[PDB]
Amino acid sequence: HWGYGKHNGPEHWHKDFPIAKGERQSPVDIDTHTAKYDPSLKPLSVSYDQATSLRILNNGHAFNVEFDDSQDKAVLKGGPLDGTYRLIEFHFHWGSLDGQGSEHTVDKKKYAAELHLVHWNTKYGDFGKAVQQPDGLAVLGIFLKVGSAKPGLQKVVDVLDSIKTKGKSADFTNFDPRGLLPESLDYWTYPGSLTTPPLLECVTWIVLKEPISVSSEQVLKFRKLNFNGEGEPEELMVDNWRPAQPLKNRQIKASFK
Ligand SMILES: [Zn+2]
Repeated sequence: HWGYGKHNGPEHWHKDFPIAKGERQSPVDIDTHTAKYDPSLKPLSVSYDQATSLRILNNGHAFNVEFDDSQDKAVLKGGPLDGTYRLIEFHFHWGSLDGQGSEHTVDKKKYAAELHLVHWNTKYGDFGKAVQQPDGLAVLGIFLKVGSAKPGLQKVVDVLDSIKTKGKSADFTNFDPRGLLPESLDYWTYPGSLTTPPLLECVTWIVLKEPISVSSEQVLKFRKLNFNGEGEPEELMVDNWRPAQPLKNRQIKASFK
């Protein structure tokens, strides 16, 4: 199976997933000086007012907080998007040290972690159909730097003990994702892919310029999770991020100058 180790890490994925060498792969390095300001880009519209979280799960690669996507409760619209995209889950990628962890980089700068809020285009009916379309998913990427604690993240940090190993899940209701958003919604956008297998090129990436800060104690907790399942040798879940891929024939656009 794929993973982030020396023998099953990112450099080996292409063997089982040839598209890993595709023309629209993520993540990428965002060069702030060659990104183009596009004044035709509308402001992002995030409506997480009626969001319904359901469960938190350790999937052996990261931990996901899942949401009820049976209706338009938590949606993303505007920006470079067409149509309504429903939030289905969010997860993180982090490092073993504070100087690495994000997947995207800005001018080669790596952050301590990166949060992905995954949404699917409602015109496709369900998530499974949406991942097969070029405009099927919209992922909001938010960088995390170490500094002051993020109040809204604590609820997530406290439940991690309960889902230490692969396959464990816990009830996680009434969690409000608005507490994880930075103050500004300025962003960069480019067409890309999922960053984990199957690595489908079905994503419109919306990466926020402004990072949120979390404390070292909060990030420390992430590093205590396990890739392994209960009863197997312990492998700490750290460095679950894919390196930047070549931009190729793509232009990164900015919603700000
Ligand atoms: Zn991700």
